[PDB]
Amino acid sequence: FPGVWRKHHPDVDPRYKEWAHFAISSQVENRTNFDTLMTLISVESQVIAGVDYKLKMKVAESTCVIGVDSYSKERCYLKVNVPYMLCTAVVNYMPWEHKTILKSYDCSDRVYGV
Repeated sequence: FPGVWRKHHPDVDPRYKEWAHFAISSQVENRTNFDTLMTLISVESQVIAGVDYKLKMKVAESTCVIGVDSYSKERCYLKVNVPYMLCTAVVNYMPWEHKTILKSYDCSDRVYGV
């Protein structure tokens, strides 16, 4: 505000899920395993310098161990019956450099879906 977010269908662009995996996998603090994307719930965008994408997601623990496994969406699938958290990530994309940066990442408690 005065910015406006515009809603997008989460299947419009495969990049939205790539951006989700980028955001989730970048936040490694105090974890033994990477988190991964459970469900991309919604996507909103806003133009400033580049495009800001606000990604609301279910996030939960993957099978990939930090410092043993590199992160990839293909390798780092979900563990079974672990709780999820609701997370909102804001990623900025600069088309003119094909560059992606994480602006913010805010998560609920990791207590759901169990």
